[PDB]
Amino acid sequence: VETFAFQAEIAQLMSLIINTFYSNKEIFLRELISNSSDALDKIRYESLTDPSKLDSGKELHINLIPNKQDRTLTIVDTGIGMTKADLINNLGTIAKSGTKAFMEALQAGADISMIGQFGVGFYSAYLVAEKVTVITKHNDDEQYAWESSAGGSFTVRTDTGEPMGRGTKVILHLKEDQTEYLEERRIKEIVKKHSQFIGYPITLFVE
Ligand SMILES: CN(Cc1ccc(Cl)cc1)C(=O)c1cc2c(Cc3ccccc3)n[nH]c2cc1O
Repeated sequence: VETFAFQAEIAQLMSLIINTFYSNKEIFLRELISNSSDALDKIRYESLTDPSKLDSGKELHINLIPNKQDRTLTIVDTGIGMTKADLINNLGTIAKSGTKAFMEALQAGADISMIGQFGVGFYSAYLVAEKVTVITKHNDDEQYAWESSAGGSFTVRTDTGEPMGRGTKVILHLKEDQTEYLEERRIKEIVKKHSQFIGYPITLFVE
């Protein structure tokens, strides 16, 4: 298990998201689904020049899995996945410019709902989750588990859980007062409102 500090600006954006009063929390789902969609476009595109890239799974989809007992909402995709270099350094470097532009936009009167336009949409997960666990598998690498409860740090470890072939799985450990995102009618209403035109099947699992 390796522990890493977030870049100062990312830690700052996460504290802003956790501490600001903002009732329109549902926007987190559209952001996560959008990231899943981008990952699926990436593997779909790469497979046109190299079909062997689909040997770790042909089906390109998104699964929404609520679990009332564990108090979790899982977003699973069969996209390109991420390498250790994406998790640790690469994505953090890009997030720096996006974070800065977003905070600047917020000071100038922009809304938290515009987070996605700055490429930092993922951090809206902290409107509803006390902890986020990300399981990922890229064709060129091993299966990894990324994790953060904010507080300025994240961990990366090799995942010795059930293999997932290829893709990314986002496990949202919800805050006690955010259990409405475990309700079928609530998730359906959110998907229909903000994610109706995603070019991949979205299956909302029932309990
Ligand atoms: C290749 N991609 C697409 C991708 C990558 C980076 C970004 Cl910033 C956006 C999209 C994925 O595997 C991927 C990532 C994410 C994230 C962001 C993230 C969380 C923790 C650690 C790292 C990144 N949320 N939901 C996702 C779903 C995905 O399929």
